[PDB]
Amino acid sequence: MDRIIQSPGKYIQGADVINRLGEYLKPLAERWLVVGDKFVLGFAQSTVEKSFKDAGLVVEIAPFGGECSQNEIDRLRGIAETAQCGAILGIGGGKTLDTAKALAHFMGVPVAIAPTIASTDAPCSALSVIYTDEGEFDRYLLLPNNPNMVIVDTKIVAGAPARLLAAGIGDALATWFEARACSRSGATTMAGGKCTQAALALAELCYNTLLEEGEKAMLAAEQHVVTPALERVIEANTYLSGVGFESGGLAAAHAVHNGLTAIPDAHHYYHGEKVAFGTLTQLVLENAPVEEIETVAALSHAVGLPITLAQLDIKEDVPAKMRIVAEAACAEGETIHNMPGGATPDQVYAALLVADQYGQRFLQEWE
Amino acid sequence: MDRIIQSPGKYIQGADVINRLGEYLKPLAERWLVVGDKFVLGFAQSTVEKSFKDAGLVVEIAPFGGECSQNEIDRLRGIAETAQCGAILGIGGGKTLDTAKALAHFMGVPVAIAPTIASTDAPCSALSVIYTDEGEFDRYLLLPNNPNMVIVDTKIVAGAPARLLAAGIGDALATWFEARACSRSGATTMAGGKCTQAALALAELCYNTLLEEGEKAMLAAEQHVVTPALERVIEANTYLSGVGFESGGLAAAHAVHNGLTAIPDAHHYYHGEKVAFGTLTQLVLENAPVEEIETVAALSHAVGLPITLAQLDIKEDVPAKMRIVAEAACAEGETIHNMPGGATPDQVYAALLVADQYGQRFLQEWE
Amino acid sequence: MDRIIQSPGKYIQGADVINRLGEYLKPLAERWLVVGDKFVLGFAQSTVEKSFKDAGLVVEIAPFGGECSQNEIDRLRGIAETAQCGAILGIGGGKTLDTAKALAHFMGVPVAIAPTIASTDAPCSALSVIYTDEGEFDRYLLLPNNPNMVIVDTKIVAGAPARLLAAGIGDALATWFEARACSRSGATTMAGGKCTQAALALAELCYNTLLEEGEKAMLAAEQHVVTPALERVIEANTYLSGVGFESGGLAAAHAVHNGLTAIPDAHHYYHGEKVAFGTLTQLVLENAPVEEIETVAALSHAVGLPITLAQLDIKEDVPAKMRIVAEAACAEGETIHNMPGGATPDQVYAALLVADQYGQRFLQEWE
Amino acid sequence: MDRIIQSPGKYIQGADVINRLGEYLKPLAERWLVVGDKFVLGFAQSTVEKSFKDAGLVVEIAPFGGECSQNEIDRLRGIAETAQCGAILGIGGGKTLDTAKALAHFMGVPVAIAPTIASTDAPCSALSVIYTDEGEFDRYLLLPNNPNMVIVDTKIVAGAPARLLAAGIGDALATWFEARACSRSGATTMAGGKCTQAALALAELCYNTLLEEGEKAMLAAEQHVVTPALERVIEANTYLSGVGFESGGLAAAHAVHNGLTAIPDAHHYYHGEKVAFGTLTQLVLENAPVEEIETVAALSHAVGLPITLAQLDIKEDVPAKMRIVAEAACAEGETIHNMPGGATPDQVYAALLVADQYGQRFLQEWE
Ligand SMILES: NC(=O)c1ccc[n+]([C@@H]2O[C@H](COP(=O)([O-])OP(=O)(O)OC[C@H]3O[C@@H](n4cnc5c(N)ncnc54)[C@H](O)[C@@H]3O)[C@@H](O)[C@H]2O)c1
Ligand SMILES: NC(=O)c1ccc[n+]([C@@H]2O[C@H](COP(=O)([O-])OP(=O)(O)OC[C@H]3O[C@@H](n4cnc5c(N)ncnc54)[C@H](O)[C@@H]3O)[C@@H](O)[C@H]2O)c1
Ligand SMILES: NC(=O)c1ccc[n+]([C@@H]2O[C@H](COP(=O)([O-])OP(=O)(O)OC[C@H]3O[C@@H](n4cnc5c(N)ncnc54)[C@H](O)[C@@H]3O)[C@@H](O)[C@H]2O)c1
Ligand SMILES: NC(=O)c1ccc[n+]([C@@H]2O[C@H](COP(=O)([O-])OP(=O)(O)OC[C@H]3O[C@@H](n4cnc5c(N)ncnc54)[C@H](O)[C@@H]3O)[C@@H](O)[C@H]2O)c1
Ligand SMILES: [Zn+2]
Ligand SMILES: [Zn+2]
Ligand SMILES: [Zn+2]
Ligand SMILES: [Zn+2]
Repeated sequence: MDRIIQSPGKYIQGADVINRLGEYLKPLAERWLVVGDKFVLGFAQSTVEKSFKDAGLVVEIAPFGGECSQNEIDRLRGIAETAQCGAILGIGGGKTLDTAKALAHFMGVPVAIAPTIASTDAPCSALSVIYTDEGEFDRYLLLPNNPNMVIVDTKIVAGAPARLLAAGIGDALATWFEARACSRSGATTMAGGKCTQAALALAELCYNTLLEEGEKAMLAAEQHVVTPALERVIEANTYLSGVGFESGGLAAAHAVHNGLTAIPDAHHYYHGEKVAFGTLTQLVLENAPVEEIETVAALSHAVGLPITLAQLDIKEDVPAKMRIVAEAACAEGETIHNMPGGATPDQVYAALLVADQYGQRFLQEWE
Repeated sequence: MDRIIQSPGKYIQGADVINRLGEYLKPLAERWLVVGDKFVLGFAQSTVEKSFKDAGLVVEIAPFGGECSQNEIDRLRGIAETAQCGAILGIGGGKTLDTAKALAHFMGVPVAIAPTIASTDAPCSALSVIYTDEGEFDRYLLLPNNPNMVIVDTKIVAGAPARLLAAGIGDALATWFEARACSRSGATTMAGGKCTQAALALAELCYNTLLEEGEKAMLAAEQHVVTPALERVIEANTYLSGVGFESGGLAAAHAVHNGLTAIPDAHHYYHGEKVAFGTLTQLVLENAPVEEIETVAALSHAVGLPITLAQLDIKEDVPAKMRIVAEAACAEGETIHNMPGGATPDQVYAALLVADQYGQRFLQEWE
Repeated sequence: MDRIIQSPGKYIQGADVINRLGEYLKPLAERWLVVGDKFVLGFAQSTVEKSFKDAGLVVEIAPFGGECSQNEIDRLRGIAETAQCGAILGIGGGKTLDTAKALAHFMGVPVAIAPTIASTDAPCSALSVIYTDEGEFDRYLLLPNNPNMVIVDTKIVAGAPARLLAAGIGDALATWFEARACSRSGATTMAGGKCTQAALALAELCYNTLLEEGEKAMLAAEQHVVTPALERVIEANTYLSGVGFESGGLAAAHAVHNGLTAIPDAHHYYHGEKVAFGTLTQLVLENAPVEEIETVAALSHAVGLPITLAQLDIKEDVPAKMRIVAEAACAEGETIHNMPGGATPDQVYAALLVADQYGQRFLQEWE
Repeated sequence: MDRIIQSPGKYIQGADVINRLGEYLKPLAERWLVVGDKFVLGFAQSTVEKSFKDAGLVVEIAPFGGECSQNEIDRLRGIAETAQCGAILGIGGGKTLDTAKALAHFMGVPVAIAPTIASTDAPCSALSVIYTDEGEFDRYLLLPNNPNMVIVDTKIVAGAPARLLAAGIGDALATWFEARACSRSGATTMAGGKCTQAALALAELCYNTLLEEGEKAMLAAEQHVVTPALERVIEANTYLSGVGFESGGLAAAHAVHNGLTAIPDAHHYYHGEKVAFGTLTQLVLENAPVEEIETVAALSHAVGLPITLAQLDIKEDVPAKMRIVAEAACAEGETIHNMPGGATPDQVYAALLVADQYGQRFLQEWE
């Protein structure tokens, strides 16, 4: 059928670009409401306000509650009405960004996205994941537009905890294997149709950038400084992974991620950290060669991602819990049905236990 | 400074996609003005309407004058003000598309771009080339946004003259070499920043797609049928070349194309046909390896593109005419100054003669 | 679902093996009915008998009508009921072999299959193609068992017309590409399940054997002598192609062969000769790489197979005739729907014209 | 001379295929006698009975004594006479399967084979190894037919002890080296003639599957779950190794296995475990390169097969015992005389001691 690729209108990435934030956003609107992560506003609220004033823009700043829920969106909807703003700017982690994306949709206004961490591939997608206020998944809000603008300050990302970059590496590492599985299967992407070559090249470029730059970027992240290797991983975690998954496709790795969230032991781990184990589960599922699986496990271990179930705090009742993961991952409408030939709950259970076994062997041969 | 990539919000490509125009174009507006090429409007008007009505959309069709001129925009600006429309749809060639992009800019509405040929990389770009009502260059209108939607019907493109697909191959064949020259020089792109890895990967994917699919697609273009090879070249000619030139940068190949427009002998050749010789000029200017020039010259000849000055109808007063081309190619603000180490008119003049000699040698050794 | 491979119980191949027929065929039965091609029976009847008698077996020989038709089976069903035989032996071509397989099915006895030509992959398969007594297709009789024994005399095959060995090369050349397309799609084979690794390895060994031995075997076929190269192609044409198509699956190449049978222009061409062009059609349909198409086209031409529509006597009303071929190739239940992503009549029609254009280009550049 | 390949009529392999056992066996006969391994019947007798009843079949189940002896066969012959059965189904290990194969031969009925472990290459062969009731080798019973049907439930195999899969890996690992030695020597296979390409491709495919999937399948086997890697090794241990050895050939590895059985220290080790050391003995005998021997020793060690004599409980009187092994392996009619140039008892003794020495060095450089 039709082949579709979606993208944000403009993707900007640079060191200290938060100073130029006002100059970049002025073409979109004059009056702005900023949804900002509390931790980021703690050190950056004055810098953000200066950026808008120096470009002649009017800004109101609303600190973010911490969860992308309908109540938090509805609360900000009223603040936006009173503000009489022409656009929304989200600045913070993926939860802040999805909230600003949903806010601008209900308000009928353009949205700019400013990720302060490269932790997921949320910034560029035309999707908001809605939760309950208790942190349980509620619903997917599919958006008609990608963000108008995505502006990434590589310096601010560098100042964040290095664990949050490794989480982004875990999310982006799955992009190539899941898009490749969808193209082998003829699956429909979230963009609406079949894969293009552009998305598949961006997805594979994501994988090879992480293989080549992942460890060098973690060194810079731990030192909280910007190197070219960090710039490249930030692009791979954001633009490459985002276009790669939305127009390339999702498969078993993220379906397994959803099933791992259902286990309370691993619920509070980061998004990409649970995805990182789903990738190793998929590699068993599709019987990737030994060198491929070792390469993914080595990079995941090198940057500090979980490669065993125990590293997700799953240490007791493992079979009964992996049964719960496998059933949730194979639910109706889940992306595991994009795998070539499909996957039954028995097959996913088998892959979960064997992927865990492989990670256990990797850690032993390491120490 | 900052690295930037731009893109249309949505690129859609498929056979008989004109039937699904209204369903795709619905989330943008309900009232639509169509700027249409007269030849194209003559064979699809019934199809365009039925798709808009069956989707429940108001449509008003306005034949396109044939040239991209302010007078032509102003005429259509009047019909749009009377039409009271919410968005603009351009259906035709690069002239109809640049016109519709400019009309939607001055009207302040979204724009949909439906190319009926893959002849240039105009569809996706955020710029419109304006001309006098006679056909002589006027001004660049650098736009703030890429089109919201680009919708390419591969069956309609297949029915177009095969010469026009070769013209798009000639335009897209420059994408990689100009963007690669810009990253070797650290030049700024039309997006306003340095090259991203995404742009350079899409530009190289363009080059390799033309090498792998170009001759197979010409076979389908001459039969006026659609194959997966023709599908891929259409994508390379439209999305990959469009993002790759705008976000990767231009260099000597297009500066030489502009200089050839100053020679009245080459007026009756399409845009990509002149760019094709400019690419060979650039390959001499940067002293590309013999195997690189032979491969570009071979593909250009294999699809019908000019590889000599005579194939552009330049047979008399070649030195005097090439002096003119070099002077105009080296004008202040031209993209030839993005070459590593720059380029003087004497160096361009030298490359122009030498590349013509190479094309002559190549054609001789082919028979 | 389950992975399945089928095979004849015993495949025997050797020079002058007709002399050892009785000793091989003894453990199956003591009373034997022979369904024999009239031309073949005319030069081996004395040899067939002497081998049966010297092994101590009863034999009764029944000339074959020439077409695989229920009337022809029913006539031989009567002779078998009178013969009071314990097994059936078919000695001849694909028509004599499919007839003997059907006769042994309705009689409920084992069947031995002695191909006197390597022209198709019929000998080993568990199916018989039935026709009307005129020569027009009737029904597929899908059999519960492969033949108990396939015995190929390489010296007899060598004495056959060299055109008929090339025909078998054309049939066997499709085995790899159709089975590979089926595993890429996860389609079910005629064995009733998914592909085994054994079937895919035998199908690929078929392709590589034809590439490595095909032209050497034609030299021996035109001299009507036996070499190890001719020995290998006979095995590739009979066992490898037989197991590889039945247990690996069919795709567009054979669906196109069936569509060509609907064109009376190509009636006077053998089975493998039509399949040869169907393989090139499939290679265009799946957009195989240029080197893959050139290698298949080169081998097909090097042994005398059709690579253009004109070489199948299709020279007038080519578009109208190709519309018919595509419609029949896309009929409900045809194997073209095993292609990855399926195939519409418009896509098949496009591949049919484009592959004809490629064959024309290939023949031009060969002189 | 003649080139022959034998095969079972149908080979089926799938997870939980024991439910569909009745549906698959119905075409063969209505009344069935099942020879079943006691351990398997302990957990599966009700599932087997359900499978036959759901397909409308009549079944009697006879638990298996544990040894393939003439007394056990004769006992089951009487049970079959009383049952008035049309076919025999063997379900269990290789000893159960050979017993059902011999039973169906003396009864003159079709046989289906259902291996519950992938421990040897017995299931597909047309051979039953007869023993005395004390477990000593009695005689080879060469059969005129391969099994009509082989049905492998990959789930049941997975539930078995992982040591029994590694035993099958040891048996199958020898297949390529022994068939390759027979083709280099022009030896006659058990099929009756010289090697075909099909058998040699299946034999080499066996080797490369174990090299690529052996360790990944042991992980799944230890977890008692089914992965694609386990499915592939099960096929390699069963169909690939069986056709590979019966139509490819046997050599020194299995002759050494027979000699190792004569030592009471190693008599009770599994069949493939003794074969595994015979392979390392053959590699010394034919002077395989260092990388080849290290690759075989590494895989054998990784899955838990013996690579030293001590790992077969041969720790005292080694020279006097290796003398007994070498003499038995070179007995008249043994397969070691298929080695290129043959092997004398002195040569085999030398290879036994050096292979043991090599394994001792491998284990030291490992710890
Ligand atoms: N819509 C999509 O396509 C998509 C894709 C992936 C994930 N998501 C969503 O993204 C969310 C996860 O995002 P996340 O993992 O970034 O979580 P998050 O938004 O909660 O941020 C993680 C933590 O990092 C902290 N942080 C942010 N910026 C910082 C900085 N500069 N310095 C220090 N600390 C900083 C925040 O305070 C927060 O506690 C989930 O809701 C998930 O569903 C959406
Ligand atoms: N803005 C940019 O980035 C950019 C880039 C490249 C070129 N351009 C501009 O694009 C223009 C070149 O456009 P062009 O070369 O496509 O010429 P064009 O727009 O004049 O089209 C060429 C011809 O093709 C015909 N045609 C179109 N669709 C057809 C179909 N389906 N069947 C048959 N005929 C069909 C048209 O009627 C026209 O006569 C120039 O103005 C150039 O400056 C702009
Ligand atoms: N069942 C299957 O899987 C399968 C597969 C492919 C084809 N088929 C069927 O097989 C048939 C095609 O058979 P074919 O192409 O072999 O044609 P054919 O059986 O008519 O044989 C072709 C000619 O070769 C002659 N011939 C045979 N042996 C000879 C010898 N030693 N010397 C000289 N001449 C000899 C025969 O007399 C005959 O005239 C078709 O009915 C087709 O449908 C079936
Ligand atoms: N005929 C041939 O071509 C050929 C080839 C190789 C070996 N063989 C013969 O095969 C025999 C060896 O077979 P084997 O090694 O399988 O021995 P086996 O048949 O005794 O089975 C091994 C053990 O595995 C157990 N077992 C079987 N299925 C099980 C399951 N699902 N779960 C748990 N335990 C299970 C059995 O109870 C048994 O104790 C020997 O007699 C050898 O001569 C014959
Ligand atoms: Zn994710
Ligand atoms: Zn251009
Ligand atoms: Zn065929
Ligand atoms: Zn064995």
